[PDB]
Amino acid sequence: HPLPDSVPESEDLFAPPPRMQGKEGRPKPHIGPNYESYVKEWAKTVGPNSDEWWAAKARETLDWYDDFKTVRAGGFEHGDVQWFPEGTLNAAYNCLDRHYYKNPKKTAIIYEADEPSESREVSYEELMQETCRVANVLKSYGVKKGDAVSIYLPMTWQAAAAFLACARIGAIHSAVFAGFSAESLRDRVNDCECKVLITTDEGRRGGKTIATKQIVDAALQQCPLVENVLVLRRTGNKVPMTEGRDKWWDEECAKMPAYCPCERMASEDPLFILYTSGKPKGVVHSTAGYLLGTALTLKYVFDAHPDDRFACMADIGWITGHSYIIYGPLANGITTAVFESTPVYPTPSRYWDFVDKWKATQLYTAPTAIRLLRRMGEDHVKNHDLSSLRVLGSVGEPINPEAWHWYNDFAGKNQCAIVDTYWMTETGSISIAPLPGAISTKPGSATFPFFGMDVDIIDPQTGQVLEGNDVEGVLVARRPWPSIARTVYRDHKRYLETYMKPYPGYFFFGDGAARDYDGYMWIKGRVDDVINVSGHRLSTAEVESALILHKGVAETAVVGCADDLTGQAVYAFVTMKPEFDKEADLSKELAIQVRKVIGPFAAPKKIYLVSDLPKTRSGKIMRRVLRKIVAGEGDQLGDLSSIADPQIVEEVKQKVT
Amino acid sequence: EDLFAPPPRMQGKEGRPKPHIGPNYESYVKEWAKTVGPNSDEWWAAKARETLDWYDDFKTVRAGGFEHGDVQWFPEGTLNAAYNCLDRHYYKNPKKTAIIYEADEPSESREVSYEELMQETCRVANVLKSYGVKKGDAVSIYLPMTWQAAAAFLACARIGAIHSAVFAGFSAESLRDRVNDCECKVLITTDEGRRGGKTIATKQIVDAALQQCPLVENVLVLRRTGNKVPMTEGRDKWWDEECAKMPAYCPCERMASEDPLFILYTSGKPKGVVHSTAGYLLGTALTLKYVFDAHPDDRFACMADIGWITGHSYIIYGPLANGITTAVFESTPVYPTPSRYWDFVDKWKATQLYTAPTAIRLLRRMGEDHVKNHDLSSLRVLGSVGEPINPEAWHWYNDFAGKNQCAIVDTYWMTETGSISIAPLPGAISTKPGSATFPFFGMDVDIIDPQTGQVLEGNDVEGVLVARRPWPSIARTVYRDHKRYLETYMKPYPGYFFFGDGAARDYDGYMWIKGRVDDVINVSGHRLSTAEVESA
Amino acid sequence: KTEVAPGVHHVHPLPDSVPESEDLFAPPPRMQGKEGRPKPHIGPNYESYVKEWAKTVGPNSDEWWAAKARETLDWYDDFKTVRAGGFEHGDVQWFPEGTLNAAYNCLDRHYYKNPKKTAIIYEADEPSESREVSYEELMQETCRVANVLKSYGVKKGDAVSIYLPMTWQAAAAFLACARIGAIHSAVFAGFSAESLRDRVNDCECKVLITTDEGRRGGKTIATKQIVDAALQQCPLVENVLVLRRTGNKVPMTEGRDKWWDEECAKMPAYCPCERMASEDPLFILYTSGGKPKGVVHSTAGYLLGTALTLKYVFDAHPDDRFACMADIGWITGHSYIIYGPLANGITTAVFESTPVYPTPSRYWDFVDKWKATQLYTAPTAIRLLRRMGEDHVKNHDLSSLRVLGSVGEPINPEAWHWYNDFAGKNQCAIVDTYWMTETGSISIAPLPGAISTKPGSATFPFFGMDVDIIDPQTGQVLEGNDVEGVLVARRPWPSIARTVYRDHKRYLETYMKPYPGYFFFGDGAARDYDGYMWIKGRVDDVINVSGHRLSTAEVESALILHKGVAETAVVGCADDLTGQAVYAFVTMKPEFEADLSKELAIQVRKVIGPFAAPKKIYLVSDLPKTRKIMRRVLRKIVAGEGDQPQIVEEVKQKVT
Ligand SMILES: [Cl-]
Repeated sequence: HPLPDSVPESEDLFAPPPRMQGKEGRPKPHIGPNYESYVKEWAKTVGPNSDEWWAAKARETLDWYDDFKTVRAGGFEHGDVQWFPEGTLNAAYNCLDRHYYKNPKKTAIIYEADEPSESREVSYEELMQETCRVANVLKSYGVKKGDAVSIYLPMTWQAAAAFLACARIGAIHSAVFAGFSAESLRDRVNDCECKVLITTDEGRRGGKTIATKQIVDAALQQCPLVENVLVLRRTGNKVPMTEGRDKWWDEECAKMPAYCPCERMASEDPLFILYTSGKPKGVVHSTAGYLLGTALTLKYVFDAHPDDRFACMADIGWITGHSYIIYGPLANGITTAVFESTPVYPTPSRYWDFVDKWKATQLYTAPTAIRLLRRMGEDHVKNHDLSSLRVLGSVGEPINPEAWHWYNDFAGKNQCAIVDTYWMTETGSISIAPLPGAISTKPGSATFPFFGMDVDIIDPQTGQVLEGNDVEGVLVARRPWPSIARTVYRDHKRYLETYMKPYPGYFFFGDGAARDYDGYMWIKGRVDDVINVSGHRLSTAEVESALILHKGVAETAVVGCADDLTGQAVYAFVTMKPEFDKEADLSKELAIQVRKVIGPFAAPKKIYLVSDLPKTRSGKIMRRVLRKIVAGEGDQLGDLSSIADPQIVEEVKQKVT
Repeated sequence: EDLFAPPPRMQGKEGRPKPHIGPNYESYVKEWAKTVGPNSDEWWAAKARETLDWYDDFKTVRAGGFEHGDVQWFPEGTLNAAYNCLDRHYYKNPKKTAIIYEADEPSESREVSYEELMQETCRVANVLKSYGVKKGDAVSIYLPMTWQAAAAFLACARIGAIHSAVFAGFSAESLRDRVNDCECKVLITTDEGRRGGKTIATKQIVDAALQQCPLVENVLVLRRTGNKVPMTEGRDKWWDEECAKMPAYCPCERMASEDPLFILYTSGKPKGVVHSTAGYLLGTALTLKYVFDAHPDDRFACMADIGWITGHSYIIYGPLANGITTAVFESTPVYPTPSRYWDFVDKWKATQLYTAPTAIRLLRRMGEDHVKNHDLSSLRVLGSVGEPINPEAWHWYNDFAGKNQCAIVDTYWMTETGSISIAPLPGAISTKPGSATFPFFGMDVDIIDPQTGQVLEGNDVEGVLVARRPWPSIARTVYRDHKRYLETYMKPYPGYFFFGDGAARDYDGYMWIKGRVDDVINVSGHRLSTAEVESA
Repeated sequence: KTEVAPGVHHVHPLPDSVPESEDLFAPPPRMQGKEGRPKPHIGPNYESYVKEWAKTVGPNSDEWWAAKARETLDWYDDFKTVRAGGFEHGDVQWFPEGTLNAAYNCLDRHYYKNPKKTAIIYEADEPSESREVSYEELMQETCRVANVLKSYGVKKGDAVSIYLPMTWQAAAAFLACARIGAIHSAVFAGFSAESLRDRVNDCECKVLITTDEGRRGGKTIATKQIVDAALQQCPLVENVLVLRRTGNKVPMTEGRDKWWDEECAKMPAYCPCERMASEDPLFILYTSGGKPKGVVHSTAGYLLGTALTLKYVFDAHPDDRFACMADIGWITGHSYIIYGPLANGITTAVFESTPVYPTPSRYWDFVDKWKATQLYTAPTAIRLLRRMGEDHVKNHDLSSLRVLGSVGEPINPEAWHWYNDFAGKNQCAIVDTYWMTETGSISIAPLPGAISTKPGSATFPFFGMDVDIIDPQTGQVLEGNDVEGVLVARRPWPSIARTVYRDHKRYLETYMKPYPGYFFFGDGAARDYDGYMWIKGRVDDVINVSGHRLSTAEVESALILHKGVAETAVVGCADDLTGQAVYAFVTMKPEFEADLSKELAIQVRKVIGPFAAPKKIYLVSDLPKTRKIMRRVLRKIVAGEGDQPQIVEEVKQKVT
C-alpha cells in the first residue's frame, strides 16, 4: 500500500492524550495505542481478503431481515456499485426499534432548544412513537416504497422522526436546508418529483424567527406535484394554511397508532436524496452500505462507546447532519444532540454550557464556528469544566493551526484528541481522519484513510499516480467503498462524468492534496505551524504576534519554505490599516520590530506588503495558497473558486515575483 | 350454591377426546400462570411458533403498552392468515370439510371442503387484484350468512387487503357510513339474502347507499338467489363470471405481524376497531382450542353472524386456523320450526355449540317438545356469548340441549379484546350458572373501585373490570381515530385497559360480569358519577 | 417396472431395456466422455435413463424434485410444499411458499462468480458486427432498463409488451421485466400491425418495448412504422421505449416515444431484484394466429423446467456455448435462448440472420468461429440447407459440436440423415424434441448420452412427464406397444402453463376437459414395438387464391366463430379470375340466409383477409361424413362432377 509502516516521533506530532489511553477512568480505545495498531486493522479492510472483514462487520453492526451472500460488486466505470445486495434491512429498525426493545427509556436525542430553558431529553421510546405516527400519516397520504418525500425542517428533534419515518416505510427523503430561499426549495422539490412535503410553521434560531411556512407557500406556487404538506407546530404563531393541502403534524399524528411495521428494504434500495448546495445535483445514497459507513466511522473515528453522548453541532439539512447527528449515532444506539441555536446565543459560552450540562463525550463542529468563538474572547470558555469530552472533531473547510490550537487549548484543555475529517456528500461518511486512540495528529492534517478507503495522489498534468512521500497533486480513490453515493438522481451520466470519467479507474474527489514526508495527508496543501529557522523553532503565531505590535499593521500571515542557508525561512504577508501612508522602509521597520521582540535571528526573510490577505467567503485566510506561492507554484494553485476576491491572489503573485 | 364439575363427556370417557387442560382448577391455574407475569414470553413464543406457520420468524415477543397504544406482538415475524386458515390444511387433507353450510332451507345444505374453499378464495383474490386492490387497501364486505363470506374475508387477507364487514341487515345509511369511513374502493355483496324464509334485498340497499359513496368503483355481486336485481354497467360484475376468468390459485402476500387484518365497525359516528394479524389470529386459535376443547375432527357450530366479532373469531378465523370444520348457519332458531338448532346438531353431529342467551330464552319459551326427543349426544361443550346468561336459561341449556352431559361455557369478551377473555375451560373448571369464572391465557384482570381508582384486593369485591397488561389479540387502534381509542380504553384508569363493565369476585374467586359501568365524566381531573349528580 | 428406492417400484408404460440393433444410433464417442469431451450427465444406456426418470414420477418423486429445485435455483425464501393442485380446476402449484427472482438466477449469480464470462454470442445480421456480450454487460443493461421501467410506474404484476427483433438487448428487455416482477408479453417482431395490436390490447399493458428497425437477411424490418400503425388502436399504451438498432430515420411521437439509450443513460446500472413468489406470473406468450390465447407461465416451475431440460437434454456443461437458432418471440427462444441457458450460467447464441445470408455456410461459419458445442434448429432450416448443396458444410470443422437438436415439426429421414452426416459428421447425438408453448419446456426427447435414436422419434418422456396414448373414440388408455392415438400427460409438471390470461375457462376447456384426468396436448402419437414415441404431424390443406397460400382450416376457424354455426367445411375450386376460389359449406345449430351468408363472409375477411372471403357459402343440413368430413366429395360437387347419406343429394341440390 502507499501507507507508512511506522510514524517516527517528533515535536510536530500530538500523540493521543491520556483520556484516549483508557486512563482516568475513560473507555479503552477501539483501536490503539499507536500508528501500527491503525495500519494493522486498516489493512484488513482493503486489498485482497477484505471481504471477510466487511462481511463480519456488516453482520455485527446491523440487524438484517435477510442475510446477504455477496459482499461487493460493480465499480466506478459504469456506476453499478453494489454492497451486500441480497440482504434486506430497515434503517429505522436499526436506528430505533432494536434499541427501544433493549432500553426504551435511554435518551436517543438531547434536544438543546434555541432557548436553553426549553431543552430536554427525548427517549428512544418517545422518538420511535413519533416516528411511527408520522410514518402512518405518510401511508395515509398514499406514500409508497420508493416515493420521494421532501423535508424542509429546522433543528428540532422531530426532524429525526421525519427522516426515519420515510426510511421506515421505504420512502426516499430529500432534506432541504431550512435556510434556503423559496427558489432553492422549489428547485429541489420539483427535481425529486415528491408529492409530499414535511415542514414547520416557523423556525427559531439565535433569538430570531425563520418564516419557513411563508417561504414554503411561495415555493409551492411553482411546485404542481405537491399535494400534501405536513406542518409541525414549532412556534404556534399564526401562519397561512391552505385547506386540504396543509395539515397540522400534531392533529394528523394524534389520529394514528404509535406503532408502524417496518418495510423490508433491499440493501441497494435508495435511502435518501441530498441535493448539493447551490441545476443542483441530487446525491443518492443506498441503505446498507451508507448505514454501515456512518455507523463504523462514528464508532471508530470518534471512539464512541455504548453510553457516550455525542454532540454534532451541524444541521440535518446537510450531509453532516444526515450521517453524524441522525443515522450514525442512532444506529450505534447512543445519545445524540440536536442543537437548535447558534454558538453565541444567548452568549458565546453556549457551546460550553451545553457540554457541561449534558456531559457530552464528543464534540463535532466546523472551523467557521470556532472562528466566531475566537473573536468573542477566552472568558466564555476558559472557566468551564469540559472534562467529559474525549474527542474534538472538525469538519468543513481546512482548519488553520491557530484555530486548531485554540480548539485544542480551550475546548479540550489539551486533554482531547482533535480529529480533522475530510469527506463529501458523495462519500457518505468520513474518508480521511485520525483514529483518536492510535494516530498522532498534526494541526491541519486529515492524516490517514479510513477503513475501506484506498486513496492516492495523481499528477493532474500526467494522469499518473505519484509514488512516495512529499508529493502533491489531486486526490483519488482506487476502489469503491460501502457508503459511496450510487448515482445522481435521474442524471447518472452526470455522476459518471463528474466523478468517474476524469481519471478512469478512480473516484475523483475534486480536491488537491499533498502527502508529506511522514505520509500524512493534507487537503488543499500543507499549512505551517512551527518553522525552524537556523535551529530556532518559531511558530507562525509567535512571528505574527510580534508583527502586530506595530500599530500600523492590520493583519498578518507568515508561511515557511525550505532554505539553503537557514534550513527553513519565514515569509511574512502584511496588510496595513487605512490610517497609514515608503514601502522598503516599512519592511525594514517591521523586521526590526520582530528582532526586538523575539530576537536577532527571528527576522522574516521576506516581508510582503499587500492590499488584503487572500480569504474565502467564510473569512478563512488561505495560508495554504500563500505557502504554495512562496514555493513558486502560483501557476498550480487549483480552481480557487472559494476565494472572495480572486484578484488578491494575482496581487500576491506579483509582489512575490 | 350450584357447582357443576366437568361431566363424563369432558373426562375422556365414552371414547370422547381427552381435554387439553384437565382435570381440575389446579390444572387450569398451572398453565395459566405461565401465560401472565414476567416470564410469560417463553410460553407465548412457543405457542406462537407451534400454533401458526410463519414465513419469517419473530425475534421480539411483545412490546409497547396501553399508554400510547403502541402494542406489538411478534413484530419481526411475517405470516398470512389465509395460509394458516386454508392452504396448510388443504395440503394435509384437501377433502376434509372446512364449512358445514346450513342454508336457510335445510335441504339446500352441503359440506364445503378445504379444497373448494381455497380455490374460491383464490379466484376472488385474483379478481380483487385485477381491480387494483393492493396490500393495505380497505375492502368493504356486505354479505349474508352464506359460505362464500369466508372466501371473501380470506381473499382480502390473502393479498393483504383490510376487509371491513358490514352486517347484512344494516340499512343503506349505516352501510353508507361504514363504506365511506374506510374509504374503500371495492365492495363485495350479494344480489339477495335469505333468512327465515324471507328475502333480504341486499343489492337494492347497496345501490341506495352507493349513490352517496363516491369512492366505490367496483362492486362484486354474488348470485345467492339469482333473482333479478339492478346492475350498473361497469361498476357491478357477477362474482361467478369474474371468478370464471381467474386461476384457481393465488400466492399469499407476506404480512408483518402488526399489519392490519380487518376493520370492524361498532353497532350503530361508527367506530372502526382495528385488529392486526398475528396476535389476533393466535388469540382466536388458542381460545377456540382451549375454551371449547377443539380436536382435529370436531365440528364446531357458532350460530352467530360473520358481520359481528363473534363470527370473525369463532366462525371463520378461530376454527379454520385450527383446521377443523366450522358451521355457517344461514337461518334462524325457529325456521322452519323451533327444532332447527337440534335438527342441525343431529344431522351433522356437531361436537360444540356456541350461541346467544337471547336465542336460548327464545327456544325455552317455545316449548321443550322441540328439543327433548332429539339425540344431541355428539355435543360435549355448550357455549354462550353476549350478555351473561341468566341462571334460568343456563339450566334449560344444560338440561335439554346438553342433557346434563355437556360442559356449559359462559364467555366474556368484546370486539376490542379480539378473543374470549374470561371463561371456564370445560375440562378443568366446575361451573357456576351465570359466572364467566376465570380469565383466559394472557389475561390478567382485576377489579377497581370506580371512585378511588384503587384495586380491590381479595374476594367478595365488586367494581369495574380492568386488565393489567396487553394480550396478543387486543385491538390496536380505532381506525383513523387513535385518540378515541386512548380516551375510551386507556385514559379512564391509567395503566389499565378499561372494559367498561362492572364485575365481582365471589368467595371462591369466580368472576361475575355485572352490566355496563355507570358513565363517569372526568371533569378536569375529577371522576363524577352521573348517578350521584342525578341524586343531588 | 423400475425400482425408484429400496423396495419401492414404479409401474410405467415405458420399456425396462431397449435391445441393440443396426437401425439404432447409439450415443457416439463425443457423448461417451471420450476425446476429452465432458462425461454425460445421464449414461450410458437406456437403463440409466429409466432409472433416473422413474424417480421423477411416481411414488417418491417429491424428494427428487425438492432436491433438484434447491440445487438448480437460488431462493430468497425456501419452499415447504413441493406440489399441489391439478388439472381439474387449474390450480397447479409448485414450490408455492418459496421466493426467488428469475433475473437473479439468469444474471446476478453468474455475474458475481465470473463477470467477464460471455453470456450472449450476438451473431449480428452482418457478420462483421458480431460480438460477445458478457454477463457484466448484460446485467448492466438489464438493470438500466428495469430502472427505466420503474420510472414509468411499472409495478409488480403489470404487463409489458415486447416487440423486438433478434438483437441481444431482447434478453435484457425480458429480464428487466422479470427483475422488477413485471409480466413481459413478447410479440414476434415479424407480426403485422393487426396481430401486434390484438396482443397489446389483450394483455392491457401500458408500456411497449420495441426497436426503430430490424435487420434480417440484409432486409430492413420497419418495426416502428408497424408500431405506430398498431398503437392507433391501443388506447392503454402510454410509454414506448425504442431501441436504436439501426439509427435510421423513423417517426417518434413526442411524449409517448423515448429512446432506449437516452432513457437508460439517466439511470443507474444496478437495480435490486423483486422477491417473487414461485407462482407469481413470469410472462404471457400468445399463441401464433382470430382471438389469441395468452399462455401464462409462473416463475419457479418454469425456470426449473427450462434449466433441467437444457442441462440434460443437450448435456450442457459449465463452459458450453449453446446455439439455439430460434426467435425470442416464440417459446423456443424464451426457453432455450434466454431462460434455460442463462439459468445454467453458460453462453447462449442470439442469431439475427437467416441460414442462407450471406451464404448457406452461415450456420457452419458460426459454429467454427465460436466453437459452438450444441446446435438447436428446425427441420425447415435443415431441409433448406440440404437443398443448397454439400459444399457449404462438408469442408467445415464442426468438431466442437456434441449434440444436434430439432424442434418444430416431424423431422423427415432425409433431413435427419443430412443433419447427422454433415452437421455432425456422424459424431453427434441427434435430439428430436417434442413440446408446446403450454408445456414450457421439452416434454419428450432422447437424453443424448443414454438413448439410442431412431430417425424421426422423440423417444422417451423427460423428467416429470408421465405420458400415455388414448383412443380418441373411447377416451380410454391404450395398453402396450404398437398403439396409436392422442397424447396425454397423467400428472402436472413444474413448467406447465397455469392459465390463459384472463380466460381460465378457455384454459380448462382446451386442455383439461377433453380427456378428464389428463392433460390433452392436441397431437397424435404412436408407441412402436420397442416403446419409442412418435409424434404425428398436423394436417393442412392449402389453396392458391390470387397468388396467396390460404389454409382451409383458417377459413373454417373464422366461419365457426359465429355461434350460430355448428360445423363448417371449406374446399377450393378452379376460378377463372383468382386461380382458385373459396367455397364454404356451413351447418347451423338448432338454436338459430342471404344476410347470414354475407355476415359469415365479412367475418372471414376481417380475420384472414379480403382474398379469403368465400366465393360461395352453402347452408346445408349436414356435412357428408363417414364415421369424418368427406372433403373430397365436396370438391367434386363444386367442380361439376356430381355424377361421380341423403345429405350428399341435398348438397348437390344446394350447390346447383
Ligand atoms: Cl460471506
